[PDB]
Amino acid sequence: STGSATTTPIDSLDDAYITPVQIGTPAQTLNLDFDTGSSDLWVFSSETTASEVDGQTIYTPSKSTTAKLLSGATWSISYGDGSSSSGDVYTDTVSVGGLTVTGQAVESAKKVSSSFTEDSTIDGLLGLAFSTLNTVSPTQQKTFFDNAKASLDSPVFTADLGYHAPGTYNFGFIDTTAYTGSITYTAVSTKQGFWEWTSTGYAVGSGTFKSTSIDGIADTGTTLLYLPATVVSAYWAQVSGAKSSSSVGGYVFPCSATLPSFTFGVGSARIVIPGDYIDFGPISTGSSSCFGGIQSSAGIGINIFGDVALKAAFVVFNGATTPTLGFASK
Repeated sequence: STGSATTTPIDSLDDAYITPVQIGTPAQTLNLDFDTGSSDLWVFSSETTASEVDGQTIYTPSKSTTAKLLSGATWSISYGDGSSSSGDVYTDTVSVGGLTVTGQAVESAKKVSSSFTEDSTIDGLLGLAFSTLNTVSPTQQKTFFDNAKASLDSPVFTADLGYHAPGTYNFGFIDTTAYTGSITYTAVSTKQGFWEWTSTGYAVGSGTFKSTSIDGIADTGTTLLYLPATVVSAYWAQVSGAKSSSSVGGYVFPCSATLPSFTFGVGSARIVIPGDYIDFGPISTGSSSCFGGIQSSAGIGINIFGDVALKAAFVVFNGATTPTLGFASK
């Protein structure tokens, strides 16, 4: 089997992407944030504290003839950005772009933190990291991909995120029309439960490539590109007037600037992030100070190849017995 679904930016900055997901019988369609950095499929629901729901579409398990309470199971997750959610668990039928999993754990939120409430466009998350990170207790549950894998034509999914435009998540096949050149594959460590890999280096604008190993995670659920302070300083040094602002929470730059590109290495291959992908707009409405899309990972504890990086590539998440990651230009 295969599946193919369009993923759409939630706003004009590509702060996140939503993908429609069918849950239950009859189908209840929710727009979920596909997140290769976590491993829980959780949704706003009829059980979510009413004051914490503000415009989201909810899953109502009592209206699904295939929903079953997973007795005794609870979940609770906290994300790198400080947001969180928790609740109980149902199993139900879940379909993405024509690909159906029966008995998928659907984690129903009883509580969500303010950042979730305040984002009306995201109805929940669909985790695509390794199932070892799933938070369901006392019996850990499998991700949608893990459940689907054996049925897929090939045990893979691909992320093709757009810049200020829709893109695609495919399951079970590689669309050879969706990229240019070849896909370069690179080793993955699953030791921390992430799609963790090592970039071979970087360049800033038309500058020379610096060969250096940068371990980090391919994370569709993180907006920005978080890299070591040395790398980030080298980038922003090429933007007149750019500076790190403790008050704002990272590098800012004059909105009048033209940003240089940023290149990262995948083996001997190179992925070029155009300068415009690195612009996240005014820090507050009407400001001429703009927020940068490349930020330091110092104090995160890990480097994160988030959407800023991934949307410059066609990315293969290869869930073979030994997982690997592939990157192609597009």
